Amino acid sequence: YFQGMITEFLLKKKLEEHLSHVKEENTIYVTDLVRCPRRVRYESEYKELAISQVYAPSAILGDILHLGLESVLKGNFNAETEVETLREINVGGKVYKIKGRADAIIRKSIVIEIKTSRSDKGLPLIHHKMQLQIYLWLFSAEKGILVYITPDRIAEYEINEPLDEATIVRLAEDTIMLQNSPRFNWECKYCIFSVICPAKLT
Amino acid sequence: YFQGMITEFLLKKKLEEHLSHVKEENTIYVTDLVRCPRRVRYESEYKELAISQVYAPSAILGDILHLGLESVLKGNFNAETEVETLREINVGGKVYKIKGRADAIIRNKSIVIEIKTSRSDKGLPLIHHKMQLQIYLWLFSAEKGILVYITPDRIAEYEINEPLDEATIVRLAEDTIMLQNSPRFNWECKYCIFSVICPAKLT
Amino acid sequence: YFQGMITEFLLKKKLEEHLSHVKEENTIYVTDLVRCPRRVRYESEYKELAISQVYAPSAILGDILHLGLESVLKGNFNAETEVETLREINVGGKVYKIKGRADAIIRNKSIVIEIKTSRSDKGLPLIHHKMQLQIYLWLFSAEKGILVYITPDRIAEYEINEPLDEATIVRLAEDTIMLQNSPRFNWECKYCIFSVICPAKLT
Amino acid sequence: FQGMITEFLLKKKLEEHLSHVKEENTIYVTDLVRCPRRVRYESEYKELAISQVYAPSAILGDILHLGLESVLKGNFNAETEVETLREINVGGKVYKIKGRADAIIRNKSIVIEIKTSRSDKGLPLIHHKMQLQIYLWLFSAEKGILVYITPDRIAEYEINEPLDEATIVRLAEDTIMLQNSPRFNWECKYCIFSVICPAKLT
Amino acid sequence: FQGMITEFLLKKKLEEHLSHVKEENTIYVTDLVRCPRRVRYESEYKELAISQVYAPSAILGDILHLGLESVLKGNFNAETEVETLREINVGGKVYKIKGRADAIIRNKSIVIEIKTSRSDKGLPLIHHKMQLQIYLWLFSAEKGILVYITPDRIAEYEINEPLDEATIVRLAEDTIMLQNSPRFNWECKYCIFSVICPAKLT
Amino acid sequence: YFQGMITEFLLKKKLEEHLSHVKEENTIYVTDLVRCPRRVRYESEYKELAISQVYAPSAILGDILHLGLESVLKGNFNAETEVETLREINVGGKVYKIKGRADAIIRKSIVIEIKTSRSDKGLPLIHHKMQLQIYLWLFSAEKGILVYITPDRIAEYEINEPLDEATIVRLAEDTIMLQNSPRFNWECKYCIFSVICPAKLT
Amino acid sequence: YFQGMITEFLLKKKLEEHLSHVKEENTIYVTDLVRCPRRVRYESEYKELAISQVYAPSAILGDILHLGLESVLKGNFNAETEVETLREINVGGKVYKIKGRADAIIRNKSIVIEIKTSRSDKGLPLIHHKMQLQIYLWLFSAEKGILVYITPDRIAEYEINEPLDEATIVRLAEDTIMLQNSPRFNWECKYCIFSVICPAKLT
Amino acid sequence: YFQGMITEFLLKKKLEEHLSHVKEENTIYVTDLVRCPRRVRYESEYKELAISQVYAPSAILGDILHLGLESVLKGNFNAETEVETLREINVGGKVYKIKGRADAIIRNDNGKSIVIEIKTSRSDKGLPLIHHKMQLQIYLWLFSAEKGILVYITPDRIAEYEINEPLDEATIVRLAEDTIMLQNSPRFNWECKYCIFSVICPAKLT
Amino acid sequence: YFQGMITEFLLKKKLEEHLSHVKEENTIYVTDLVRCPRRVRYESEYKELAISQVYAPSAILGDILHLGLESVLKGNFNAETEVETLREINVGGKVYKIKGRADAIIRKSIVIEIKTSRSDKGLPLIHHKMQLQIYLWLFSAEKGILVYITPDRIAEYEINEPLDEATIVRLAEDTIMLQNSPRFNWECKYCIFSVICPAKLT
Amino acid sequence: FQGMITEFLLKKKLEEHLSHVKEENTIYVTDLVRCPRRVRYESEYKELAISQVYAPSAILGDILHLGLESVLKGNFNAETEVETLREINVGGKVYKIKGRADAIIRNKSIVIEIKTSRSDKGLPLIHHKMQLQIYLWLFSAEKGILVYITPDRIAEYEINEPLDEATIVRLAEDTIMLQNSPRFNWECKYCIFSVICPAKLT
Ligand code: SF4
Ligand code: SF4
Ligand SMILES: [Mn+2]
Ligand SMILES: [Mn+2]
Ligand SMILES: [Mn+2]
Ligand SMILES: [Mn+2]
Ligand SMILES: [Mn+2]
Repeated sequence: YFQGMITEFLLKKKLEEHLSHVKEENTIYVTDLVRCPRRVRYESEYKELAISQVYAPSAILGDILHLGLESVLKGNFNAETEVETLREINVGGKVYKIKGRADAIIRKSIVIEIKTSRSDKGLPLIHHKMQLQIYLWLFSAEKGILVYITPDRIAEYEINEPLDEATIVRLAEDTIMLQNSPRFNWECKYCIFSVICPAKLT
Repeated sequence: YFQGMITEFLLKKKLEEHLSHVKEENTIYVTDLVRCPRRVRYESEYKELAISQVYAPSAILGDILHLGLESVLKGNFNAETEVETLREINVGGKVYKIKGRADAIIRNKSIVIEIKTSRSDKGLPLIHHKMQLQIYLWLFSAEKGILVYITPDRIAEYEINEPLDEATIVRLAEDTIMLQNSPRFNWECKYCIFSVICPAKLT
Repeated sequence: YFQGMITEFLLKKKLEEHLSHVKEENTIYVTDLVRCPRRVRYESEYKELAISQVYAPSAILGDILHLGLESVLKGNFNAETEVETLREINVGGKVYKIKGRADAIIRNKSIVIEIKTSRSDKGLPLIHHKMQLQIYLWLFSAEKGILVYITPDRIAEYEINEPLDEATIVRLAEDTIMLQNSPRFNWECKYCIFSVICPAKLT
Repeated sequence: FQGMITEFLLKKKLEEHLSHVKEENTIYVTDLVRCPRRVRYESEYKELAISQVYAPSAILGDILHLGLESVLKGNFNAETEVETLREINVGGKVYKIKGRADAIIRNKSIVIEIKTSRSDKGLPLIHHKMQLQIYLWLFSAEKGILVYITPDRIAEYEINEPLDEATIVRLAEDTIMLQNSPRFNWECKYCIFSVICPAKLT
Repeated sequence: FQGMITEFLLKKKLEEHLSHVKEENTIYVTDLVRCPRRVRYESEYKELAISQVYAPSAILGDILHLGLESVLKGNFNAETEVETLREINVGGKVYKIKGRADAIIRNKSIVIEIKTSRSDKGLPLIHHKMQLQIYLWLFSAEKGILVYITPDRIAEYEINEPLDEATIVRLAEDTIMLQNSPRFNWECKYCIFSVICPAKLT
Repeated sequence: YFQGMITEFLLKKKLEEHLSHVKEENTIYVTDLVRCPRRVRYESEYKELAISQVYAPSAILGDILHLGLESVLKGNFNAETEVETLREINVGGKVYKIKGRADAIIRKSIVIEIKTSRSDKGLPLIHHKMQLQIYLWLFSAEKGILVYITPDRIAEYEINEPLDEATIVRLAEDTIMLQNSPRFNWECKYCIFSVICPAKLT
Repeated sequence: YFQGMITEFLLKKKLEEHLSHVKEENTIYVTDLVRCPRRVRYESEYKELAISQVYAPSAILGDILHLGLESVLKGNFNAETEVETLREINVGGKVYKIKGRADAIIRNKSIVIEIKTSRSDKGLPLIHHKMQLQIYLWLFSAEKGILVYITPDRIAEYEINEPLDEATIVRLAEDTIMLQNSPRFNWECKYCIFSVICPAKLT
Repeated sequence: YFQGMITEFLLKKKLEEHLSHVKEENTIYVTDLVRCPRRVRYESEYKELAISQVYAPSAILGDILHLGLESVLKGNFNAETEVETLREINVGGKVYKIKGRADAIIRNDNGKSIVIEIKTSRSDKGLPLIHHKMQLQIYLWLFSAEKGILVYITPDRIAEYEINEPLDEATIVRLAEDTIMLQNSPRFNWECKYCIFSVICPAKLT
Repeated sequence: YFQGMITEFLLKKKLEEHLSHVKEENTIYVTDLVRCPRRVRYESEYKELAISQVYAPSAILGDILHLGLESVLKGNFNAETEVETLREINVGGKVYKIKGRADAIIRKSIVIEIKTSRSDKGLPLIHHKMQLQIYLWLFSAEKGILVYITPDRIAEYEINEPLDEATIVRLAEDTIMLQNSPRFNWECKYCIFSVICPAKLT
Repeated sequence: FQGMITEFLLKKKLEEHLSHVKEENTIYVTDLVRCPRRVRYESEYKELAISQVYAPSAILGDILHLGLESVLKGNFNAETEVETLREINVGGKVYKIKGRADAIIRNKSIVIEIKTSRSDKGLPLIHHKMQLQIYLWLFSAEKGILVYITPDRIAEYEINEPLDEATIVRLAEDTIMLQNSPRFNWECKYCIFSVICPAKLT
């Protein structure tokens, strides 16, 4: 192929996967709760532009790697991979659904979140920890492992404290009400919506 | 858990896999033909030091990506993966076995696929990776080859369809056996675990 | 307003003008002719990714300038703006159409006006801009063109009068068709949105 | 010699300068957020002030206002380049606070100011905000929009609170009374009067 | 407002600039050692050209000649500010090469040029020498004295060979046909026409 | 000889020396009490990786220096070299042996600890001092000497106060229960387990 | 012709002007209340060395520019130039005279003009300059003063209208006489010609 | 012990060793042949200053390493250590005794003598250094040995080189002539920087 | 001449003068009082290494200067040069004699200390000030002059307050008990015993 | 006020300098090795040249020849400050090449020249060497010693080849005609007459 046969295939499967998930009206993904609110909303308001995230090479790397590593978790830890669930909360009155997909779960029960930075500075990153903390709440699990596979180091962290629904709720209204953007100062640097976004840190 | 439940396991398996590859006396790996001769012989003389390679996180990351990208190939292109073959050559007046292991092979005619990962997409494709693949095309008598890099800055795929001819494999082999030009590439010494005892280290 | 009443509308109108470029087969636009062949092909093959060029602020800005300076050229030089034509050439065996849209043509005798913005006034006139206009001379059978730069550090105008010969246009069209000379200019890969998947990317 | 297109742009731009001739007691809204000494110098050294006509970023900004303004007319039902004025007492004397709004949309009303900047640092710039808050008073609008078209980014801000009449008076006091020059530390770097000005920041 | 002294110096400087009336067919000596495109801009965009009047290094230079010229008149018995023109033939058409010498001494005469620079680097600079050598042929003089007063050093050079009338032709030609612009590669950096000039070195 | 006749021998004797020291379950080395508790536990959980330490050239230099300076001591100060001893302590009500080996002991006894660094910066280093102070406790010796042989300086320090047994017990607790890792901020930088350790300083 | 016709003369006349003034006993000049006390004493003790100040091209440029600007001041403002005067002050129960020479004075009441020339327009107006003029306002009992700079980057005029109070002048005078706090300004030693023998040089 | 017990003893023993070796008017050490001639003569003419080189901590470090590594060599390889020997050379019809002391010798390893020279430095840059190899090659002539090993123990690297060609006698005579006639000083460019005689030497590179 | 006729003689002469300083028993020079006490002690325990100081070229230059300048002080100020004297003090129970040698003295009495340096920075240097304040006490002089001949500056300083015994005694204390080592933090950088000294500052 | 010793030294240097009147057809040897214009300037601008007297470099250099020269009279039985002249023939006229040797040793005769410098870089400097080569001719001596006393090193050089008469005359030729200024490119950087000289290098 002019792109290359393997390249063409991975890009084609990754686009179909990205197109796969239409988000319901009142559903908030776990991953959205720990990202910039404007970014989340842009993903919904500017889907055509949002599609370019499919062609991010570190994303493709990360997916192949979750696939690699998830195989071994199935076959030695008897784990469930890519496990979805919902759980409701009420926000300013309205009922919102919080939707998450865990990289792996083990059945007490263990949630496993796999990450791959290109750098091992500062591990574990607060936003990766929060995410996992929220999945603990989501799946009502007692134990969490956050495991980083980076070129400079492999490191694994036990995270066992779930986030309190009270803060989950307040992370939620911050997402719905676009209250504080960006969520972390580093987000704008890599954000594809910074070309049009008024809130962009400069 | 001291090291971690997950990483304890990956380390255990990777140590196991490393110890499982025993090399015969007159056998040269394809990967040996495109790297420093002294390094190849140190890996045979100082195996207890060579074990330290098992723990290089880039190798662990690299092994997990092969496992992922290999399962996608097996699933959607009807590829065999981790395929071994041997082939004999005469070097000097003596028979050696060249052994290789393809990351994946596809039966259309056959296509040898070599997966590569790195932190950098600089200089792609690297000459020593292309040689590796060109040698596998002779080893497997295969018609076509794909070298595909998965790196954080770029996914890049190259088509290598020309095999190295046997006389040049023989000459690569001669270097290997007789320690002729060490290192093979000037960048190697910097990452070599043997540089600390090696007189030919570039400085 | 989430994005903002005015910006919402500009991005909406620019998305639609983008999506309305139904590309007919055997048709090569002048602006494709002077860019990297693989990039043109990437644009036809990964349209979902290519749409992201819609949101380039330099393109929105450049368009607005074009509109700005275009209203003036209509009402004072009596020119036609956004003027589409096409012309057939014989490339190898096959017959291809070269299509173009001049920014402005004043008639008197014809003059083709190409307007450019840029962040920098360094190196004016740029050789790809020049080439593009020299191709528009041939395409509209004009004998005079003007390249005008509106930059923050300078306003500069250039009289470009020699059209490109058909043989050079043909030689360029080959490269587009058979993916040769990628990239055309070494600076291109730096700003190419396909650099993340292209194996020919300069590094 | 100079070039057909640009010889025209410069001619046409000189005439638009030479046409507006500021009466004795007129202050432009743009003068209230500039350096008072610079305002005064433009009045006192009009042969030198002419040199501003040929700033290439002014020509660019003017071409952009044109293109964009014609889009505001065509699709938003807006009036472009809307002149108005308002008189005020600054210590017994009557001053004309004159202003030209880039565009207005009357249905009950919205002032839009368009800006072109070489970069997107610091958006919205406070002098630009203030200028817009002056126009809301000037044109008695309840709403304004500040829109930036820069090579790095497009962004848009909703400014809804007009400046107090008193504050505008104080601004005019500082303007005629030459009180705090420059108004901002970046001004002198670009000012054509720095070669004769004693207040120049070094 | 500007201050009592500077007002006067500038009004007088301005008025001396608007006085210089350039006849159709006349090229200045100083124009022969400058960028052909630059002297043309000066007649085509006079309103912009007026900003040179406010170049502080020019004011300072003037003030210098003023101070120095009592010395020249009293003790050297020279005429200062000596205007003259001469006729050359270029392209069959015939031109007036006109010049103003800082100071002349008739005895066998010696023309003298005075320069200020912030810097004594490279003295004498080649376009100053070239200038003196055109005043030598203009005034048909046998001796020239170029003298620099810089803050780093005072320096004086004897230029006693004039340019050949033949040479002067190629340079008046350059100036009319706008051939080699800019004449010296350092000109564009300081040129007030660089903002609209397509030949600007960049 | 591929490696070299002399080097092959040194690396064979180092490796066999390193393989000879197997640790019993309730035994802590004196060197362990002044190092990172995690690193200590890595050296016993990842013995195959730990073996790479045998090939650190600075260790080989160090050992040969010890051997040389050990021989001088023996033949002119009637010292015993490489003296091992063992003393028992109570931790969490359990019995551990602290085991150590002094480079040399003289005659009233003096424990000598020899160090070689490639730099004389900051001597004596706190962790080297503690080691020695522990050997005083261990050998119930009354004097300690810490001598550094570096390429920039020879420096000798008299250290005669032992660490009390309670400090030793505290150090042993940290070691058993991985309390504070790394013990010293500079450790991670040179630790062969950094590549798999979650506590690595970054 | 060795040195040059013009410069030879300029140097000759500058030298004479230097030797033309000899300082009175119990007299302090204003120019000296604003300079380092040791330097002022050095100028009496080491007149042969002090004479090198004559050849300082900055001073030459400086004198010429005072001449030209003065010429304009006296034929258009009807200014008096180089106006000498004195006042008496008590210091140490002893009587001293402060003397000075205003560059120009102009009427309306009197305006003291001080002219300055500097290489750079940095930090205008420099505090010591301002100080000099304030002392002249007290000396001439003038109520209004103009400091005017002619630099290559900029022309800048300042109205200074407060005179220094008499106590302060006395203090400046005490320092001058008792050599108390030298240098007066930290930047002085860098240019002082006596830095080579001065114990107090800042270093 | 104000200086310290161990330090005091090493310094005392090293000054003794240095002072034990008085050099005769017609001998040339091997070590001299690969050094600056002016410096070698300075070591005879300014012996009081020369003595400061005793207190160079790299040299004390260096000698302890030789001691310790040498003791390995006497055990497992049956080497002699610090082996002194002498060989004569003609230079302008004057006869000269070239004298050297090899760090270790293996007299008979399968019908071969091996001279071993041990070296230490703080960096492994550029190994092996040409003046080290020359020194080993002169010993090879001195002992008439067939094999040479130059081994570097450095903090970055251990590295061993097999050097088997001895310098011709003519080359050694050329080295000797320069030593005697003070011909080309310094011998190597990096010398003066470390040379304790640079403070009085006119040939010092700047 | 291998070394050279003149330098040979100079070094010969310098070595002789260095060697001819027989150090009496309970004796501390003034020049030792102002330096690190360990350095003083090293100079007494390692005579052979201290001899290298004889070949410091700045000390040779130093001595040639003192000679030349001292010839002027006899000649035109009728002063005694290289004047020697001592004076007992009492240190905590014992009796030591402080001994000094002043560069020049003029008889009331003026002690002159002459100093060179390649740099005039920070003059006068406190340790030179201290040396001379001690001379005034040793010689019962009332006035002192410190004169620096340096390539950038000649500078002379009047020092008229001598140190009292209490402080001199306290300085001798340090010299005896090896306290306050080094006295000044720049000393180790130049000290030839830093190669063996444990208190070297690093 | 300036200091007792300092005053005397500067007072004496001044007198010394002021003594030396150069007669009409004379050229010092030290003038043959210098810029011709500087030698000329020292004649035509005497007042300025007196500033050379206050060079601290030179005062140090003087005090230094005094010390060393008193060793030279007293151990090598030499003549310090030996003055002589020799007539040469240039352009028909007869000139007196005077010179003063720092010292001479009379056995068969040796000229000694002492130099000071704050740097030992590049010894021996070519122009110090020429100076001694001309002195060998002047005194017709067979041997010469150039000796430097710098603070980094003492270094002695033996110079025996006396300079040619023909090229001595070619030097005087340029001294007279101002043929090549400066002689050496480093000269202008320390020249007191660079402030008024048109030859100065920049
Ligand atoms: S050097 Fe500094 S202190 Fe000494 S006189 Fe000149 S200015 Fe005053
Ligand atoms: S090193 Fe520092 S401390 Fe040790 S002696 Fe020399 S100076 Fe005193
Ligand atoms: Mn994950
Ligand atoms: Mn265009
Ligand atoms: Mn030890
Ligand atoms: Mn003035
Ligand atoms: Mn002294």
